[PDB]
Amino acid sequence: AGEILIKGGKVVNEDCSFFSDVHIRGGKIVEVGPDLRVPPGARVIDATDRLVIPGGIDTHTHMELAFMGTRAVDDFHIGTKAALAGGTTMILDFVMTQKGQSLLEAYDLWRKTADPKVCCDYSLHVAVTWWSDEVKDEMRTLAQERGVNSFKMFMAYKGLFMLRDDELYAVFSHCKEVGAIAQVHAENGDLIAEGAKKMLSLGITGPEGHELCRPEAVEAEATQRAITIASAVNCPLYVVHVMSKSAADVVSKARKDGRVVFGEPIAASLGTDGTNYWHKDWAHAAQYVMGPPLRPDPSTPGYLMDLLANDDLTLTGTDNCTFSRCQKALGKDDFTRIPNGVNGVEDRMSVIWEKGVHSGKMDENRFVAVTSSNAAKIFNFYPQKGRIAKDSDADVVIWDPKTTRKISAQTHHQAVDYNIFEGMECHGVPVVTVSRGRVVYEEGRLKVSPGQGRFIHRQPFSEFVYKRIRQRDEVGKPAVVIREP
Amino acid sequence: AGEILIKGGKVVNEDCSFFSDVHIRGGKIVEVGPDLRVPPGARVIDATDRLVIPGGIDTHTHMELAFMGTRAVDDFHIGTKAALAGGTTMILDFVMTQKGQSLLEAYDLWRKTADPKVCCDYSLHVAVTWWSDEVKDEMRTLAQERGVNSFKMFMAYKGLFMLRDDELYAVFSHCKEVGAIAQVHAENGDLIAEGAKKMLSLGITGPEGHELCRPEAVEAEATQRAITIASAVNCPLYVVHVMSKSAADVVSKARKDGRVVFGEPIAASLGTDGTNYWHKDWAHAAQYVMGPPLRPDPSTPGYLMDLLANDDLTLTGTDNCTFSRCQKALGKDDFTRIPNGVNGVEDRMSVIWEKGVHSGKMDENRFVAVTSSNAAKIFNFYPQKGRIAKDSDADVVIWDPKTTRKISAQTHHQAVDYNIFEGMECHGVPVVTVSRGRVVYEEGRLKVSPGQGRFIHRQPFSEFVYKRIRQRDEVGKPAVVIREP
Amino acid sequence: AGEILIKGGKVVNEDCSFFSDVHIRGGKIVEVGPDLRVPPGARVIDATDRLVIPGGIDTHTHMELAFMGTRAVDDFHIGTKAALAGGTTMILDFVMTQKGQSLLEAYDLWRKTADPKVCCDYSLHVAVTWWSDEVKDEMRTLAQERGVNSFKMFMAYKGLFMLRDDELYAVFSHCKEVGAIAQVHAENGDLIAEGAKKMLSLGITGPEGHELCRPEAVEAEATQRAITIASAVNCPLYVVHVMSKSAADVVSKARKDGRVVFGEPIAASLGTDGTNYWHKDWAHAAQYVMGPPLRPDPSTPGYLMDLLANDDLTLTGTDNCTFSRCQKALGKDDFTRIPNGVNGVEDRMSVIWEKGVHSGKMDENRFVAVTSSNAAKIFNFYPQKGRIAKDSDADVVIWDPKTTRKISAQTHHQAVDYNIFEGMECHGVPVVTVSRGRVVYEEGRLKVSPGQGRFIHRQPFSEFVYKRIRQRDEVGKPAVVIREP
Amino acid sequence: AGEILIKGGKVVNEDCSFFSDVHIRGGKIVEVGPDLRVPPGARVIDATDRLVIPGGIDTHTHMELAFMGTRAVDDFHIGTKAALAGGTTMILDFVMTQKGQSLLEAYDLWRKTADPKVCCDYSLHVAVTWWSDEVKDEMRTLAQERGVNSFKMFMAYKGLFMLRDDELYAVFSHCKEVGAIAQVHAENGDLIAEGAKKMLSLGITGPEGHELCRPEAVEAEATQRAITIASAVNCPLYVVHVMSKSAADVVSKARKDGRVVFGEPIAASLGTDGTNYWHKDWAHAAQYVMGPPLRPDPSTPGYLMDLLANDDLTLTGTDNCTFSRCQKALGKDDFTRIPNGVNGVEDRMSVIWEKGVHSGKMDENRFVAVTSSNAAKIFNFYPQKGRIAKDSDADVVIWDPKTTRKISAQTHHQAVDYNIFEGMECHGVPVVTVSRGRVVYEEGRLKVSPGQGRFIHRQPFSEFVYKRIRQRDEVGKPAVVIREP
Ligand SMILES: [Zn+2]
Ligand SMILES: [Zn+2]
Ligand SMILES: [Zn+2]
Ligand SMILES: [Zn+2]
Ligand SMILES: [Zn+2]
Ligand SMILES: [Zn+2]
Ligand SMILES: [Zn+2]
Ligand SMILES: [Zn+2]
Repeated sequence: AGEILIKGGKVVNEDCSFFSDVHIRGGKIVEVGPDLRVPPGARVIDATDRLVIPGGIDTHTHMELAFMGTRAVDDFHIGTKAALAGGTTMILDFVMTQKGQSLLEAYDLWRKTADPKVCCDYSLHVAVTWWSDEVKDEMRTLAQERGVNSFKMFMAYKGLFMLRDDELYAVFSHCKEVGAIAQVHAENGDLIAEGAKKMLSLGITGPEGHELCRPEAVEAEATQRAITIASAVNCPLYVVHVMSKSAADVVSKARKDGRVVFGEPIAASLGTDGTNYWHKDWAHAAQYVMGPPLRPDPSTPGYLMDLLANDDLTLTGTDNCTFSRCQKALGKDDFTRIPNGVNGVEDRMSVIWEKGVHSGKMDENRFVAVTSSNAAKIFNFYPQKGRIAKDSDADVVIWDPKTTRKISAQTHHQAVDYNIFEGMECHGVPVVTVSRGRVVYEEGRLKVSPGQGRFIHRQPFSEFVYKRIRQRDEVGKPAVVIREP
Repeated sequence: AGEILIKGGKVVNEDCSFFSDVHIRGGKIVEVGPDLRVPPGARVIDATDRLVIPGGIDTHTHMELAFMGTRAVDDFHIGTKAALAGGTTMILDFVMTQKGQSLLEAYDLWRKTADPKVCCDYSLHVAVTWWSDEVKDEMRTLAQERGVNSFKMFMAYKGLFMLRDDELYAVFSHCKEVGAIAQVHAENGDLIAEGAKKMLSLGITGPEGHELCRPEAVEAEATQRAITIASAVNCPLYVVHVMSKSAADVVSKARKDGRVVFGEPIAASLGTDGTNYWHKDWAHAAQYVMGPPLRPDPSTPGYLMDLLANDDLTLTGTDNCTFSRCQKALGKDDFTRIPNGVNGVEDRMSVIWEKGVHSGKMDENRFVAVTSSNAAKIFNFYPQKGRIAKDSDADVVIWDPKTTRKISAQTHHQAVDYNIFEGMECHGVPVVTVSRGRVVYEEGRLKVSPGQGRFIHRQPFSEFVYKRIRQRDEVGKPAVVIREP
Repeated sequence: AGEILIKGGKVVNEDCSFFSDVHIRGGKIVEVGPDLRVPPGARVIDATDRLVIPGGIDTHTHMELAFMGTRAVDDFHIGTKAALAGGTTMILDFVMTQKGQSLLEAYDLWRKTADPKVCCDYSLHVAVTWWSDEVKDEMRTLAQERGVNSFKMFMAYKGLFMLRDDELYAVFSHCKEVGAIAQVHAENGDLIAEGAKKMLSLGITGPEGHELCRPEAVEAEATQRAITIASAVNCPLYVVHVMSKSAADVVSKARKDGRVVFGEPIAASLGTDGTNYWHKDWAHAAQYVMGPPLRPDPSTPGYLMDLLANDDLTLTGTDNCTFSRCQKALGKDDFTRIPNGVNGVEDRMSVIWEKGVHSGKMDENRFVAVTSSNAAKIFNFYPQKGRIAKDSDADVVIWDPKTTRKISAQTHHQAVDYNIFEGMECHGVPVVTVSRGRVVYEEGRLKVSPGQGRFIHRQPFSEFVYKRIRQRDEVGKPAVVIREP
Repeated sequence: AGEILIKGGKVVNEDCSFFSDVHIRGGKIVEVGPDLRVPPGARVIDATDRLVIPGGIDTHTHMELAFMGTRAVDDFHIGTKAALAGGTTMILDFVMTQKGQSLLEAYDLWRKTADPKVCCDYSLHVAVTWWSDEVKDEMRTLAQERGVNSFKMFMAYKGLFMLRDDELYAVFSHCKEVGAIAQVHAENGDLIAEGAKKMLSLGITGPEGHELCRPEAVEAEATQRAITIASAVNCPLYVVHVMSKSAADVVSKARKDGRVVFGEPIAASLGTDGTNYWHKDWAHAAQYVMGPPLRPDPSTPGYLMDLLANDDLTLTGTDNCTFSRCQKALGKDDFTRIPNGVNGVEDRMSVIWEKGVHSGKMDENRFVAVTSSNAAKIFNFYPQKGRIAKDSDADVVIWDPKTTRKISAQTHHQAVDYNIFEGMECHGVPVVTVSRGRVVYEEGRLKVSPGQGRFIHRQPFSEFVYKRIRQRDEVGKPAVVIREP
């Protein structure tokens, strides 16, 4: 078995908080209630003065992705260990299928690479980077048989991943047909391409060139465009890594307007800003380069946190895609060659608690919502995860909201040799992490093996996502006016 | 006992829906799960093809209020029966304390009148219609000992209930001190007073004069003003009967801005509009007169439903305050003498389901949120009510979302002899109502006695309301700059 | 000569109004002042009780355009006569160059067709419907030698006129280089194409299908996209025929944000709405079909007038492109074959005065601004036109704001056999029209010959348009951060 | 006479710019045109490479006001000299009538003090700081006989100037009756009073306490409230010293909504921000104290400039009300005793040109609009001032837009011994100032005598202000529905 009894703490779910013990057996929470009995042999974790919360679910990772030709240094093994140490018990990673390549083969390739290495549970989104009868069939197979209800499309990366409006329309339509959610990288790829070419010709080769060639308008525009196409075919839409105030306002307006869309800010865009691209030290500046870029407006992260609190934005990931200082350096003479991506998987939970809860922007319950419950709802395994209740998976974190910890590349568990949150003092510390009913992290120490985590197979037509979509198919059909010829 | 087993239906809570039976014993839900056993003697309600939902909680009623000198015809007895027949299992009624009168005496007077008559559970808000050391003391007593954490203040009704900005400030401050929520009637009382006087001098004595003398700008202005004062003292605010698009946009903006404020649209403003004040038939027009008025912009109710779906607005009441056709007629020659108030207590649930869920604006779960769960959170008895789960009160409705019913004063259970929703065909029918663990309504028939309902005593410092408030008291203190003299 | 003295009236310019006579000689206003002398032989027009205003300038016409294969019935001859009778003294018509066809040849072809026929002054925009070194050269020639500083690009009409984002970028850049303004037809051509295909498959072949396949979101999206691309290259942008509230709000927001963009609502979208597409009578419905379509939201025209008054929108045209009832009928079985376009050239001035000035939305001076002065500023001949002052062209209208006239296809001077403003009673009547210093219209009668009007040759780099653009090229250059390697 | 010929420069009016000489005789511009003849004895000012512009009109000054009991150090004599040296040729100063004091006596008192001292033209607004039959009569006398069409009301300064909503309503109504414009100090006086009391009790006595006790929400709220009351009585409204983004957004929204309201940002709020209140040096911080306060959001001045460019805000003043470092010091121990007010009269023109025109936010023509033309329109003497044209007053400035000057209390002409724009380098220098047809400022030297300026007597019912108001009285009357009893 391994039986665990978490005693003395306060359970925090999305809807409310209450004092209770949590009894874990065989991978599951089998009971929640006051003063539970300790069965002989069960380990007691003492949660007196702690919050007992669902482990974090990182909706957005790229572990060991080969990109910009090189591969991210946090791999499935180290990345998941780092997640665990930061209070995160599941990651959802993106299968980056290449143009013309089979989606199934790319899927197979990701499972073979991750299955023997994950230390926590995980699941996969699949990128749709080209279109054809074959892609259409493979998307159906993926949604019905391979446990994947999320497909990722790119409006940027011209020549590489980009799809045009007419292909987005076709792809979005077929997502709706197989009951998947459509995820979008929302930047105008034509403007990025022209922007970068122009920055280079002006001799602006540094990281400030990366942000200047694709300011937030270029994100906001594609965000609106994606919502418009999706709304036209009644397909549910998910906007990954919202980085800017204007793009977040597009999503906030579309939702007030009843559009079925979700916005996902990330740790990076909630915890720091793009003024770093202007840093005198090239290496420092290049640490922050990712697409879309962090924004030079200092009010951005606080504004994004306010919208996250208010549910204009709904859940969080990290877009963790790390490259060491010596890999970033591939672009020392040309910012278009800096491999894009920052850290976050480990620090997301503390970063959000410090910037969101300690600051008085959201309460502990909205915190649980935006770090696990909503991910589980949208990707279709709630309340299996994202909730502390009988029958749920025992992915649980004992959380100390009153103590602080400073984030540093010197004490973090990620492979990358720097940290975009370097120096930040955060209230909220994961003191014990439980994953699949086992104590994988306690007293600063990890105790877990590569392969201990499991792939989570999901069904299509997530209810949280589809109930309005289906009712609209029923009563929102356009009608003819009846006329003599 | 009276044991009941609700079998075969689909439970709908705020967060998700799932197939399960519900076992009720002695006033409580004692078990929720698949295929429960029928203990000998328990009555089985067959919920096959039905939704099993928390009974509705009407946040806003005025049963048998003596006003405009006369009294509303739906009293505590008939009003609660009508609630039950419409799927609503609790009402929160307002103690309308007069100027200079003790709040405790008015409280006592309301309990004595309602206790022997309610057929469903209820609770009370208390209006603070004047200010002084005595009112200050009585508010504390009410919050700590009389089960009341909501106080109602008026920006309209000059000479009668109105408080000025400096008194709102003092009152709002003391609400925060005793852990109450501040509710506001948000209209500019000076503009109403001048507006009405002007409409009369122009010979516009009909109901169109009532709306024209206080168009929605006059509501939006006071709504902003109330949020500003409340935000200044860090007091949580609740805006009752939001009737207009502009006033709802004020609340939507304040919340995106992190203000602690809740907006409460009502059945009336979600189900019909103010074009009715322009009806040729005087009696018809006067049916709709209430303050603030319904709006002549036909897009209003749909817009309010969109904001309710998106959580710019958060919960619903009815402001049920009814006067028969012959009482309305007191103002046949002068609209200022029409006793203000419309129906809704009975029809709220069906009205919202038809306009909100059937239309594809919100799903069944957000429906539960906005008809019971949020009321229970804000007024501080969740999940005791507002949720189908073990240990919760057995206030449950078996709901048929596929069948329609037409609303008519000929078939409704309210005392009033007309209905502002006359003729409306609504999907969503309450087929069985259970209150306090007893079947009080089934097959169109009510089975309940005056006095069967209970007053619900609440504690102050509702967590849903106060957790952000208290964290802001801790880290939002303004700080001095340290200076040589 | 032909000398004219306009005596006794009140001159209305964009900035103010004042009593004065206007002395016209040889095509020009040669004096403006109180009580001028009548030189022997000069004709006196008595303007007592009238406004004396600059003649209207219609920024947007398609006289006798061969399209959807057929040609509009108002040709240069009749269209300009109709303009004159409605108080409009200049039109700007679009050279609809076909894909792969020389822009110069299309220009030549338009001048040859219009020069011998116009009864009032005119000028031309040229559509850029494809891209290449040749188009690039011809645009320069057009701007420097052929009197054209406005180029028109299409985001709709896939396969026919449409340009993609990367071509818009290149085209917009070169517009800025030759000092032209970029005009855009802002609708997403991919969504229109898919929308229409879908409406047809659903058997919705009527005009309601035309609007439903491209609702206002599809306009708003392309409008934002165009502003974003234009802003990226610092190119001034002009959005033709704004038809919807949401697309007008995009332009209003971009301008508050300092973007150099102008929005042009038209008579149609200021004077009627798209509820007409739902008319039982097919012929009636099809009268209103144009791209983008009129909108079924009845508050649209009033809202557009409010933004026009407030300068969120800046000037007006008509998009006059008329087809007789028997030509519309080409699409009786399929709305995609209804030749697109409505009337307006003649009625624009009265329509705007009734809906804008009589209604109290704008004053007579803003009226002059939005019917002539702004057109002259943007297209680069102010104050040569658009102002009543010494040395300006004598294109003048004597305007009666107090009398009304009803618009009817029975009394209008347009070739088309119906009128989208049929029945409208408008305050504001053009009693005398003067064009090029000659009385071409008086007492309901026209007195003018085809060819009497002149092509107006303009220079590039309009100051109204370019002064901010050029200052931004000077101080808005992105700068490198100076770094050790 | 004194004849002057300004030769060789470029005339910049509100609508366009063009090369011409300007011939001045006897106080008036008597001719504008190319290459004018120099009559024997006329002085030639060589304006080669310069802009020739209408002199600035400062809509908002308090010269030598006795306040907070002490009097401002820039008096009518020095203040107007300083204006002249900064390119400003007229000021409009406020008669600060005390509570219970006759408005006529206060008017008389201001004219007697200013008439013998002004060096440039001026006019007066009159504050209405109490209400009664007498105030009502005196307002009529002022508007019809004393040349004053602007009355100033206070929503702040409780106990001192403040009027409540019902008095604002009555006052605003009577302004509309006498054809005046209503000006408002828009802050909630109750919140200020409570805010200050609270800051003091918390030991925050420094200038940061002044801003913290009345953050921008408190301005935005009163701004909305004033617009709402004014709109209710159809009275035109003018919001003085808009200091914040949120209050400017209230005015921007009300105007898009067709409300007759004008917003007036000032030099202070366009040129610096409230972060200065947090300065370690007490004397420095207190320099910036005025009501409402400058805002600690650094994006404020740029945002206000963007709205000024876009005409969400329409014209500028300075609220010049200066107190020397040793007078400010009256509040060294309590910020409520710092005499409120900053400098600006002299620097407004250069500040706006640097921040507005050089930055590429507005062009030179919009600059003229917002520094003179709009003031003249609203207060009812355009084009007598605010325009370079025949018959206009010769108040003219020769402006060098390419040269910069640094602003410093060491080189400024104001009496006050510091400058809130200290150190700012501004493009745009007034090289020659002409007032009433005389060269009063050239080569850094002033040549003018106290009393040389004249009071400008205005008429009521300014057309720019009233034409929409009057049309709305005609067609916006509310109508009765016709009904059998
Ligand atoms: Zn991405
Ligand atoms: Zn990513
Ligand atoms: Zn009320
Ligand atoms: Zn009420
Ligand atoms: Zn077009
Ligand atoms: Zn067109
Ligand atoms: Zn003031
Ligand atoms: Zn002032």
